[PDB]
Amino acid sequence: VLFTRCEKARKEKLAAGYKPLVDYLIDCDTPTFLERIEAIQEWDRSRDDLYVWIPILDRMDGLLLKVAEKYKYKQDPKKECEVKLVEMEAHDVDYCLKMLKFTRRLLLNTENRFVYSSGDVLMYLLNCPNFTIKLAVMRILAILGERFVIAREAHNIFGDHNLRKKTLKLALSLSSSVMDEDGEHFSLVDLYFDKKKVPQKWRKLRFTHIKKVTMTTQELCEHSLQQIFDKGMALLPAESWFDFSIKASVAKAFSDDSGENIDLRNIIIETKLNAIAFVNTIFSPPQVSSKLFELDPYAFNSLTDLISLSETKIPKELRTDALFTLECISLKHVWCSDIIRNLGGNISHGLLFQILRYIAKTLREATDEIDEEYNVRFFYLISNLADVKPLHESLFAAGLIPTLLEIVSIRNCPYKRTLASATHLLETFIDNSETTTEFIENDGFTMLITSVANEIDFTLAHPETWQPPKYSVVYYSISFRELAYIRSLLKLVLKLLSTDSGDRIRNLIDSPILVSLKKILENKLVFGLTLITYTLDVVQKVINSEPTIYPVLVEAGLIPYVIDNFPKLIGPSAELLSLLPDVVSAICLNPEGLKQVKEKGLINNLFDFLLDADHARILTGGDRSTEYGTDIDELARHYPDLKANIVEALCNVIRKMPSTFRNEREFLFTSPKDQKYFFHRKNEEILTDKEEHEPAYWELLDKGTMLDTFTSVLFGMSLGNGSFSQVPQHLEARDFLAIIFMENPPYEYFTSVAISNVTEVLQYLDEKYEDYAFMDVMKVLNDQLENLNDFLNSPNDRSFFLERDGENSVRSCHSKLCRLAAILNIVTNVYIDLTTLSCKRIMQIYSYFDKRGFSLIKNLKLLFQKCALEEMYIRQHMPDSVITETMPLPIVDVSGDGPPLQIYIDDPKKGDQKGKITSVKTRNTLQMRTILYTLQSNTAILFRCFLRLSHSRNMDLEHKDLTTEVHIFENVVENVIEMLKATELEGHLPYILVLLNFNTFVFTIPKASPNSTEILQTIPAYIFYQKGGYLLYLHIIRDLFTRMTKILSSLDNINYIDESNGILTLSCLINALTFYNKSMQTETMENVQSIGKYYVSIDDDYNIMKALTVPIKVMALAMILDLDKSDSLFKTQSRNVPYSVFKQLLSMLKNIFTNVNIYTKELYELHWDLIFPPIKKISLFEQVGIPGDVAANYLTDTGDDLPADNSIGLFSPEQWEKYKKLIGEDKSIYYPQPMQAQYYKGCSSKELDELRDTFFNDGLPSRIFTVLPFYPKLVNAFAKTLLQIFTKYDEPTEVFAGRILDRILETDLDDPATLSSLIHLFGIFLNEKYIYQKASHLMQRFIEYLEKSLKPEHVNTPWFSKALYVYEIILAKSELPHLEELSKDVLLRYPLLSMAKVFRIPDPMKQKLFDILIRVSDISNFYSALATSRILIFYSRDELYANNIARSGILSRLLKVIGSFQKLDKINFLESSFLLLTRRCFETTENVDALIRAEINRSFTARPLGAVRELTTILEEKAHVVMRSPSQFIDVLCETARFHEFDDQGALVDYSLKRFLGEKASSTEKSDIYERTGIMHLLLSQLMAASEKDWLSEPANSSDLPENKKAQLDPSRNPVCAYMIFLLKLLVELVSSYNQCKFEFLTFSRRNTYAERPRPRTTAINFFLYRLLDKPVGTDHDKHEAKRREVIGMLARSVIIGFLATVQDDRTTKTDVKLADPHMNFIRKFAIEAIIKAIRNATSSSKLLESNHLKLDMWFRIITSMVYVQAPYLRQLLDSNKVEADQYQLCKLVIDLGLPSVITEAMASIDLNYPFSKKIFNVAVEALNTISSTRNNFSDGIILKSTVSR
Repeated sequence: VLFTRCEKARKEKLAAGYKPLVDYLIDCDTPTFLERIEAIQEWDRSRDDLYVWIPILDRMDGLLLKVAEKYKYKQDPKKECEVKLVEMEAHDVDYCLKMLKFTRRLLLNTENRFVYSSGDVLMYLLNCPNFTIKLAVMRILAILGERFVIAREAHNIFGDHNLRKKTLKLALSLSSSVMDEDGEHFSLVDLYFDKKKVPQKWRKLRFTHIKKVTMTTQELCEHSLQQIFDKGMALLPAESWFDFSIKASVAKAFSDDSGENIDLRNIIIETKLNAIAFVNTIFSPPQVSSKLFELDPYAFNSLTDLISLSETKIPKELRTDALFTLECISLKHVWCSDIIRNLGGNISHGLLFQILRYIAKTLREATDEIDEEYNVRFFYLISNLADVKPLHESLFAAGLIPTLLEIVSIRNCPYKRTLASATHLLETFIDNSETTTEFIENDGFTMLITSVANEIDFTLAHPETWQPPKYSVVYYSISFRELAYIRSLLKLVLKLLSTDSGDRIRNLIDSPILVSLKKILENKLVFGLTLITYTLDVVQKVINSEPTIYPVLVEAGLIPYVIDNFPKLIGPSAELLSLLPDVVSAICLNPEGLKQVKEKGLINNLFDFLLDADHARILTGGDRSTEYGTDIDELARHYPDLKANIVEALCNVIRKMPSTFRNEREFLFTSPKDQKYFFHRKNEEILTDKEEHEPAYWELLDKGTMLDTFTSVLFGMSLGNGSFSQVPQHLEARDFLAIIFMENPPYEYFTSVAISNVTEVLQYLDEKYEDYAFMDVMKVLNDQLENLNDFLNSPNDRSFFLERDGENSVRSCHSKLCRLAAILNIVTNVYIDLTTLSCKRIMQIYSYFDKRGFSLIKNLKLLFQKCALEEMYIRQHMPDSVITETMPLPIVDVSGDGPPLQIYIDDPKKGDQKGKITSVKTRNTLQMRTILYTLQSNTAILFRCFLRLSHSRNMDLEHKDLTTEVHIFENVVENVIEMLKATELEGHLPYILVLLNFNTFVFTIPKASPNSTEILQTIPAYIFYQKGGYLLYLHIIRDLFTRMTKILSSLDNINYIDESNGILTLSCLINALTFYNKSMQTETMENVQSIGKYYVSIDDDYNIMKALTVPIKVMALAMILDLDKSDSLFKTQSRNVPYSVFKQLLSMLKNIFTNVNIYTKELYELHWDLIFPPIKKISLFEQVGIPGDVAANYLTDTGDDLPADNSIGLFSPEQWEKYKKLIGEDKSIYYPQPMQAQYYKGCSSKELDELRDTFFNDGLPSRIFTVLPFYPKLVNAFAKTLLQIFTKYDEPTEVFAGRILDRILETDLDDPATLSSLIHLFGIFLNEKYIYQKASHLMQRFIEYLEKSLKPEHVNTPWFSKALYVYEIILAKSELPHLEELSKDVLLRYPLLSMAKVFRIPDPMKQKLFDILIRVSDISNFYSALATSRILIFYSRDELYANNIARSGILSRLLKVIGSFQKLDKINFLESSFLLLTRRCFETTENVDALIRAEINRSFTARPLGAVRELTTILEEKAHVVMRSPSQFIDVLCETARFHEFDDQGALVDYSLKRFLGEKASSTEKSDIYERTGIMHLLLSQLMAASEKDWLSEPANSSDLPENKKAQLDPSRNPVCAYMIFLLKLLVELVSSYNQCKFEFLTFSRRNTYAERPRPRTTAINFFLYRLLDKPVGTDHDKHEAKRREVIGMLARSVIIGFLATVQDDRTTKTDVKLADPHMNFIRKFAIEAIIKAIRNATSSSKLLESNHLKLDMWFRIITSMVYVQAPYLRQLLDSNKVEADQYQLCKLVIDLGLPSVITEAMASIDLNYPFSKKIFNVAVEALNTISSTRNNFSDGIILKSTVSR
């Protein structure tokens, strides 16, 4: 719970209210408590919350907590012993029943019972044989569950089985209405009716569980409770005893037929009633009726008939016991209508109002026959039963109101309670205007005034009694119950006030109180209080009901006086203080009330409580407050003139508001162990406690508390202005901002909660006038700082605060310090930012620059310096046993101001670990210590924000910034860096390192937006250039890498903060790395322009950033050489640099080359006043005396120069005296003078190039290679600077690679799994190809070993997984599109030379390891397989190489590896490669070589323009066919495109291919038949096993939509089908491409068979014609498989249709092809007929007819695609020429068959009584249309790829 200070504070305030009372209980013994248990009953007055009694609640708990263990009743809802039911001791039962019933009454007399501080024995004591304990607990528990649902459903015991199921079964413990052998039922109407048949067989019980038991008759007469359960568990399983006990109690009641039988009957009845109430609370008719109303629905009318006070006979025990249960169930709508109709809800006579009028009379007599409890209970029940409005009118038709008004006349009776309940029910039912005119005309609108007068007089009839609440505050003095009944009266009257008000107000303009209402005006203690709140409610309603009567009743004299006493009665009433404008504001304009308001000047009277936290708490500190802060603006609309009052009527008080504050408690406290604020050692004692670091007092204090609601209303009103339109004009905020310092403004300003309502309101001036102080605020702010600059100016050594502990030092200033810091952070956050943009604040800021400039920053430097040095210092004095939990800064809410991650204790993952123990040193300080860094570094982020501005701000601004802003930055950079300028390395380490971290963080424009780089301000960079501390760092780094030696677990992959001196070593260092990297990156930074451009009187002309890039780099090169002088790690070992840091170097190494194109002409200077145009000359002109204008005349006349002369026109000789004094003999030095490349001369390549050569002269770029092995693996990416050094050469690394080739066997397995790595980089030397052209000898000088490497079982080379690729480099060269390196020895005027020397990979070499190639098969890795495949595909070159690679077994490896896959990820690349493979793997010479050769006059010809298709425009565009088979391609080219336009004379000038060919059976019936090798016979069987292994399953997918985003979208999800799709695609593709693949399937069978002309083993073909494609399934079990089958219906069509193709190549013309070969022509028809039978199979067995359906469904689609030679995935590979005889020799072919009309009988073969049989043939009709239509002329992810596409 968000127990914000206010909430819990109110909770304690409750204690003061009644803790003094409960002291009675808290301060008494248990026996005394025991005596009081039943001596309390219920309040004489209203209910109360039990929070303050939470202690007494737990007292009762303990009193009755262990008693569960007293008889073991402490039960586990996991141990099935049920804590054996043994009788609880009567007095101990009473000890419990006392508190139970006392707890029962407490609940029933308490309100807001959600505290739950007296539980813990919940399921436990109820486990007792006696119903006394068991039923008392059952009742109180039903009530508890009701309150719990009343809380919309505090223990979470719902997991219990024992009690939960006990109650669930008690819902039908035995039965609701029951039935007996006699016609009677034991009807519910038999509450106490022993006047019916009473079966005696129920002396026993029988309980199966199949474990059946008995308690036979008269056996359950001596065995009682304990013995019953003993023999039960003897007969029963110990776990289950519930129904045994239920029926045993039933029998024990039965055991006799005496009062015990009736008594125990009532007891079990009430148990069941509590169970039913709770069940309906938790269960619903879906469950309730599901349990009973299939058992005994004799409930509704029964209950309607059971009980009635008219039936004043029922022993009220069960009557009431049901009542509340009955009531609870009746609350439901389902049951409401039930008993409503049972009563006959339109009677006025039945029990509906029979009892109503009976009780009405009972009230008139008041003969103590009035059970106030029962009375009020049904009152409120019917209040609840007002639920059903239609039945509300039904009752309105049941003589509703007048039947009720019989009671309204019953007064002067003692039953104020039931009288109050009657008023409440009356208020409840009132909904109708027809009910109004009923009541009004019933004469009910006379008993109103009747009771009015009666009780108004009665008020003074009993001043003697007047016994208000005793133990609670009583504003009034009259007896409680009376004026509570009156509260009900007033509520009813008010709610009636609004409706039908005009006529009735006229009726009772003088109700018997109207003129005597003044009774109430002053009868505060006589007529009660907060009833006057309800009089105000009347007034407001009147102020809206009939304001016209206001002046009329102003004449009554009551209204005018109210204004007279109005100032006095203004007080703490939220309602009033919420409804005040509703009552007052509007009347300000009503003439009568207008004058009445104007008199006395009521505005000031309104506020009065202005300085009263009571009222602030009253108004909720919000909402109502804020709401009111918006509402009371209504009078402002009425009377803006009063605003001056509402302005000053308060400012008299507001302006005093700062003056209000009083001194308050301490904030710092010394340790009650040594009286010290801070721990002085790592091993220091803990001032242990479970307190909270922050003492919450201010907000709790009236000033904070009041100001809460204050700001609430402030933000309500000031919103849109108001008095604030004049308060700034009246009051000055800064003058008023003493509220910002207050008196003791504590540490807990972090509790600055009203800020929004504070700052947001303040923004209105930010909207109106920041300049309404702003710089003034900050000036007085500084003033304060200087005032605080007392122990701010403290020792620079360490924490004197630690030393001075036990003293008032900070205590004195403490609160002010945090006050100030946090308030300023807030000010900055809200206002001070680059977002302001307003020129006015810009100029005011400039005015500040003028008056002080920057000196504040010095105080800031000192403060920050002292800031955490202490904690840093104390940290060593600070118990890490305490830091580990305390960890001041590493605490919740610490998220901003770029935390320069600090030295934490545990993993930062866990962070805050408070709450266990506290310490005064921790407590008062942790609240502070955490704060400090937050207070700071938000300073620094803003400081950096003070840099760019106009560069990006550039709204209306001025020149002032020209000199000052530069002056400011100078007054900034060194000013704070001085803090660290001196700090050396260590001891300073912990503090200064982090300081440096954030320092590097700053100096960078806070620019990331698109995650970009902070833009690394140019200005401060140059202001540090003049500082040159870069070079200081270049010195330090010497220590730093050497500081490795002073340093573990790992190098690169360790994080978090426990302890790492190594981390300490480079912690700060890391930033300098990135800094320097981007330090060279002006491209990543802005681009300032040149000082030479700015200043013409200079030598160093240069763009600032561009020049400064270099000199840092020349010094960096010097440093590089220095470090390498020792070799550092440059050619050394120990892999010290972290892999991460090593990689980092590369960036830090890339920059090495990074260079500005133009030569850099040295770096010059910095000056704030020597700005262009020089202000210095004019400055000295008026320093001698010449005014600016006359002084300017010179520079504007000359510019960028200095006169240094006397007796000029503007510099007249009388200026000689004031110039000679100014003459310093250095006037020429009044301009910047060049800076230098420290330790060097040229801030340019002047030395960097020479030293680069020196590396090359010194061969360093190779010494690195020696140190690569440690972290070289991915550095390949950084082989590009390398590339530039090689462009310059100056050293050969091709020589290095050759030496490695020599060394490449010195690899000597090179740490297997590191062989391939370092050698991958080595081959990456090759990837630096250029020279790769040559070295063929060296290249061969290694390929010789490559041959010798052999590894015939490369499985022995897992590192060869991708040394596959490192070879693949040698592969790419291998043939280098072989072309036999032939010299064309022809007429050419172009080189076309051998750029790369390859020695064309002598063929004998290839076959050798190619034998190994096939002789290695399995090695490792999925992508190694990808490679291997792709290599062999690029290969399979000679096409006899391809032949041999066929039947290579490794094919089988591929098959039963991949197809055996269960779940793979990205085989897609292999799948593309394998499409191309199959194009190559089945590279049928004729069907590829002769294929192209037929396509040649169509490849080059390709239907030319009619024919140029220039060589490079065609030949280089023949790449597809070129690589189809470069060998067979050239062969096909051997006869191609003779080509013309050759320059006659043995000269060639042309490339437009045109004229002639290159110079211009083989197959057989089995050509594409015997090529079949029986692969399918088991290939497709294992393929199906891969596929038919439930290719329909839902994958283990979520996707955020497991089967709707990816099932009807991408059915491939199921991994099983993820490759079945591939199977289909590839198989159909290879079919289409080559005839044999089409023939490859015909003989498939589960077994294996091979016959002449492969005699069709019908298994294959028939199955294809059958389920093979259909794969029928029950239904759309999964959208994955469902959409799968859907797309398959889309696909199988195209699949088979393409199967019907011929070659899908050169002969695609098919212009007049009207036959196939002898073994193909019938293949066209072939197995079809089984489908004709399949069609006929459907025709028979109408369910078989229904079975086929989908086949038929497809059949129409199938037949349409067939005849029309069309499909969804068709013609994307085909030609319209293909369908020239295909369509013909299909349509006319079937015409030859004459088959179609036969299937028409298939329709004739059905009945028209199927839902889709009508629908089914519609598609057929087209198929029917297909019949002659075609021959009538006779007599997305879809992949479609052509052949050349392959």
